[PDB]
Amino acid sequence: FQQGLLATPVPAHARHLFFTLQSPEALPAALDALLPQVDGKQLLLGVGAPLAKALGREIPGLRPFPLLDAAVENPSTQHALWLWLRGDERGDLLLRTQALEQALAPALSLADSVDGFLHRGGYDLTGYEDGTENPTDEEAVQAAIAADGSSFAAFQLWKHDLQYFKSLPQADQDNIIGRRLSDNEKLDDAPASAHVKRTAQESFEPEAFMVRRSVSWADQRGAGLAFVALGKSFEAFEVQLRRMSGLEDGIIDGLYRFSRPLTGGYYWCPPMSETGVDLSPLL
Amino acid sequence: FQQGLLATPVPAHARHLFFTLQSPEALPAALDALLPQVDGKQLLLGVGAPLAKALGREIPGLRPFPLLDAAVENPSTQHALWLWLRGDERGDLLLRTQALEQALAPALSLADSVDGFLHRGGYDLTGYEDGTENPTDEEAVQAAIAADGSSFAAFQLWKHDLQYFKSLPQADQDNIIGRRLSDNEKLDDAPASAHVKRTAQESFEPEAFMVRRSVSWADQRGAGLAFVALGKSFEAFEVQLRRMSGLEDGIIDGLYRFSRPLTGGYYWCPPMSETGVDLSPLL
Amino acid sequence: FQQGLLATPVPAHARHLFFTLQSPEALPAALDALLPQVDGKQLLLGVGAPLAKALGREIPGLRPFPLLDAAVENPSTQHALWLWLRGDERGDLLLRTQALEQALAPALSLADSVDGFLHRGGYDLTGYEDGTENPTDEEAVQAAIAADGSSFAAFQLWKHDLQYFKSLPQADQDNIIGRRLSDNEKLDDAPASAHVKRTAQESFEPEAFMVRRSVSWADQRGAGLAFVALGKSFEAFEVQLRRMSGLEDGIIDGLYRFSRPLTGGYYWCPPMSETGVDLSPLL
Amino acid sequence: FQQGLLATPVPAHARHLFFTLQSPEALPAALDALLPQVDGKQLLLGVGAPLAKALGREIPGLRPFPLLDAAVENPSTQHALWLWLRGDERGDLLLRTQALEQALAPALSLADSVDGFLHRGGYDLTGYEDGTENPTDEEAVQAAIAADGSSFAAFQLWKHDLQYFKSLPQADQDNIIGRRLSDNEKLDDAPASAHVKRTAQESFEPEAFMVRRSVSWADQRGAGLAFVALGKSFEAFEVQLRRMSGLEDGIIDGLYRFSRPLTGGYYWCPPMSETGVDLSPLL
Ligand code: HEM
Ligand code: HEM
Ligand code: HEM
Ligand code: HEM
Repeated sequence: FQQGLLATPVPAHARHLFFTLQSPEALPAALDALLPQVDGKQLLLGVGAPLAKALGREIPGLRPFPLLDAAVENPSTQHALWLWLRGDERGDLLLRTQALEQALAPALSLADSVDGFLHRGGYDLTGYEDGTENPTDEEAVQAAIAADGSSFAAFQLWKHDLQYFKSLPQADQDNIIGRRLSDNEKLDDAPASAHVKRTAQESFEPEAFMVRRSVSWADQRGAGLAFVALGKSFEAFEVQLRRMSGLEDGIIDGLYRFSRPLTGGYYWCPPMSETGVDLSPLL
Repeated sequence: FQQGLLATPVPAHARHLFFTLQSPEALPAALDALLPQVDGKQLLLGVGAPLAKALGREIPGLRPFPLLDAAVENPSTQHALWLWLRGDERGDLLLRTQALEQALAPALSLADSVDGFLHRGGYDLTGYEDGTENPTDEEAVQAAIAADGSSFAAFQLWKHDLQYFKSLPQADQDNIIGRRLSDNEKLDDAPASAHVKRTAQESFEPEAFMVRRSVSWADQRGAGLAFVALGKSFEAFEVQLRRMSGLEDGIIDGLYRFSRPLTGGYYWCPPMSETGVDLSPLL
Repeated sequence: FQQGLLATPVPAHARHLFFTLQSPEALPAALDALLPQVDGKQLLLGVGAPLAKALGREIPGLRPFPLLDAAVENPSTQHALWLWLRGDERGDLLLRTQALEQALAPALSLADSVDGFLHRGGYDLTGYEDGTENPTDEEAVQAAIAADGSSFAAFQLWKHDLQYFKSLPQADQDNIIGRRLSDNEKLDDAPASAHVKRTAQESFEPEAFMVRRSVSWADQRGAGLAFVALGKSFEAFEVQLRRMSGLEDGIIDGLYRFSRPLTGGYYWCPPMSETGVDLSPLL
Repeated sequence: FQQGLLATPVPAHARHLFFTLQSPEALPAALDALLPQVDGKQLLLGVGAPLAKALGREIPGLRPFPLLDAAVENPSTQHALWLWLRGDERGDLLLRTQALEQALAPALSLADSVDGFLHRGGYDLTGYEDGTENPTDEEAVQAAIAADGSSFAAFQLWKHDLQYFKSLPQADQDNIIGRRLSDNEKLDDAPASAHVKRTAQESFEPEAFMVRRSVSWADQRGAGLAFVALGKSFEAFEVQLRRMSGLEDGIIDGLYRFSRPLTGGYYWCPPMSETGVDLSPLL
């Protein structure tokens, strides 16, 4: 089985941590201290491509975050290790992060972190509902979980310009998203650049279905959406990001008019075994 | 012809600005206010790959910062426009940044900025001399300036861990860089991982000579080196970075033990016409 | 008559906003848009001493945060207006801050804000339960609410050093607080510097009882406690603060070993009428 | 005998450090590492009132930064120790800051830091010349240095609103400062609220002369003026600050329209001996 990547009572808070491998000499000491804490429910783990190449192994399906030569900027800030903390107590995530940061401190240094929260029941700070057309029970498992229970997650930290977006007329805001804010109805007559029209999961030659487990965030860098896209492989995420960037037809997604990603990373989520997390292909 | 990006009377302070193209409709209005201010001496301009693709043009040799599938992390955060301010008055550069930011307001939003300074007469906060094996005048013009007067500049914001690096014995510090700090003399018996052994400009299939116009920086993100590599094209910088990343010999550069890059970008510096900067291949 | 300063089921999140009066000419336009939003439950209001001086009025019992010439540092950063936002959704409070800053735009500018949350059910990030010896029910109206529904609130933003505190032995942590962490029982044999020994509400003349409604916080300034002390006037808070600073017996509270306040302010919470909040003593 | 607080060629860069006394037991070991480095030229020393109270000593003339019950906000953020770094190399001050906090670490913790610079030859970021009517030559020693080598310095970190100030008509800007920007001539017909009208050194009951050694600053907190007022006592600064706040006549200084202080502190600068700094009244 995988990790608790699909539990439908999604916690009110999240904490994403990203680590750089600085000293591979003390890496075994850090992993022996880390793996017994990964239960897949409150602490989830993803392995990056630099961590695979550092250990000489190559996990099937894993590769760095792609480089898209487009008119919009999708930065590739690939890290070695990704920790995903989920809980209802915002203080509990903070206290463990200080424990985890000290736990891996010889081998891994903290490169970036995001204090996430679930706005209302699941919304982006812009007011639009996030997760409407997300698949549900078992439809998630076909889309997000691989044959062996591993999953492949794409991470992007999007920074919103909430002041500029909320200053536009509602009719123009709706043409940017592709759905009406008042009742969450798809705008059939929206421009081709509308977000829902760009990412229509049924509008690809494989039904590029993914599971989105994003949360909202806010700190000194501003505020936006911590986008997390799970897939049985990275192709569902990548073909959509290429269409959003105008690399398929020349039409760029409307989200880039008010929001831009600061971070980009691909991570392999190993399966959950009976002794713990299954990092056997990597050790 | 060329810009004054090589004048060895180097100013004491620098400011690097990076912009994202958010509304291409107002782009001509922004270019009209910017180009008359770019004299190549106190204000330099660099065009990014997304800016060319946004205009449907194709500059030969221009492409985004590469994506290296290596054991160390070299991020690619390519932006549309790069502005390089150089001056002796740190406050003057600050006031000009707010002026530039308002003049490009609707079309380009400020994505990243770096407050740089020339440490001592040219050293890295670690104390080592920076620019020792840099080519000099006339010897530079063939190595750093392209055939048509334009240059291809690579930018990386490196973040030092001065506390850890300066906590190591003086012998280990010298083996990481490859030179003795006391007199800046190459250690021929250093390990193959030494930075100077990795970056020996004569040990490539062309003598990959570049011009390094780097400055030190310090703000809330920490402190380090704002690396700037000029070249007649990007091959010199790329073959160097691949060897440092262990993509050529499997030996990783020792810089990654204490320093890591946060950003990465390729930029095309257009030649100076006599109207000003020559953006003819872009119109 | 009072605001909802005493409701026991404390919401999971809070936001404290502090404003400086920049343009008193636009104050009438700002107050008419702000006062109908103060219900005392989800938005609470406190008036600072500078706001009284700006209107030439004199509120009985109101004054700036005191100046303690002590061996410890208690800052006095008194502001004009204090807005206290309470809610269960961390995202809603953030969006209302952007709404509140604009409605008060020309007259009042944001001087400081705090993103607060109730750790567990009411605990300090150090793990100790906060609010054990708070008064119960009507005893809080006797101690925190003045004659006319109004209250006098003291605000301090304390910054913890959780790394240092958690490294001490458990008995040293217990001797600093004055309670044992394992069962939350008072250490009668604790040193005179233990926090509970310093602020024992019955050990003063007269009995300095207050109601504390503090929440935990964490951002780029660190993490700590947003201390809020409610009293029928400021004498209870001040006499306790003076004993903690050693101005009564020479013994400094043990909290200053790992925590220090960053801000300090006295505010007058006006009574709640059936038309709204009563600013008649201020017009 | 005095420190170099009056040298006319003021260095291009400054760095102000402020420390909180956390463990007074390790204070001797910290002072033993600090006093041999205080030469009064590149590293200057100011002692705060809390440091005197912690040692049970009492310096004549020293007291905490006052608390002014006015309509404007002047914070009192007194600290135990003030270190003033001056130099022409911005990077040298950065490295000494890490070295200093390392040496004073167990006893004193860093409470605040400012990265200052001298804009032009002595201007405020608004463009007005700063330091015109500072006394010169022999007149500074009678105004800034007491009967012994000691001076008494007041520090305030003012945060400017450069965007708002430069949007005002030039005559409104001139009426706020009280001097014309075109030639730096006093406007005798300016309103009584003009800054130069409030602080006219010869319009007090003694000719309240002080020596101002302020620099400009700019970081994440914004930008403004790091105000440093030197006097043989705090009486010159205090009576002026009280007039600017409208506590003497009711007229508030025009600086508060666009600028506000973030910090406030009084510091005693000990006399300089030929063995070091003389802290004998402190032992
Ligand atoms: C700031 C960034 C983003 C925001 C605010 C955002 C928000 C939304 C919203 C409001 C919807 C409509 C409601 C729903 O169907 O869930 C939606 C749909 C969707 N989004 Fe985005 N999203 C963002 C980034 C992305 C990215 C980077 C991708 C993929 C690379 C993506 C993929 C999708 C998909 C597949 C749908 C399904 C809609 C459908 O098929 O009907 N989103 N998003
Ligand atoms: C933390 C980042 C860096 C530090 C601290 C650093 C510092 C140094 C130092 C001290 C030297 C020896 C003296 C000198 O040439 O100035 C050197 C050599 C050199 N470095 Fe770097 N550098 C950094 C990044 C880079 C990168 C990323 C590249 C190329 C991709 C580069 C290219 C070179 C070259 C071409 C030399 C020539 C040395 C020779 O040919 O003997 N530098 N570096
Ligand atoms: C970082 C700052 C502070 C922390 C972490 C803290 C924490 C605590 C804790 C854990 C207790 C024991 C449990 C309880 O009675 O709630 C306590 C007691 C108390 N504290 Fe604090 N406190 C802080 C600041 C203050 C300040 C500044 C004051 C007053 C000026 C204060 C007033 C009190 C009072 C009145 C009690 C009553 C305890 C008794 O009567 O037994 N607290 N505090
Ligand atoms: C953001 C804060 C401040 C700014 C931008 C500022 C700027 C100026 C300027 C441009 C002048 C005219 C030329 C000069 O004397 O330098 C001046 C005059 C003066 N300033 Fe300020 N000042 C500030 C704060 C203060 C404060 C708080 C005090 C005293 C408590 C003070 C003391 C004085 C005095 C005594 C003069 C007399 C000059 C004369 O009589 O010719 N300054 N100020």
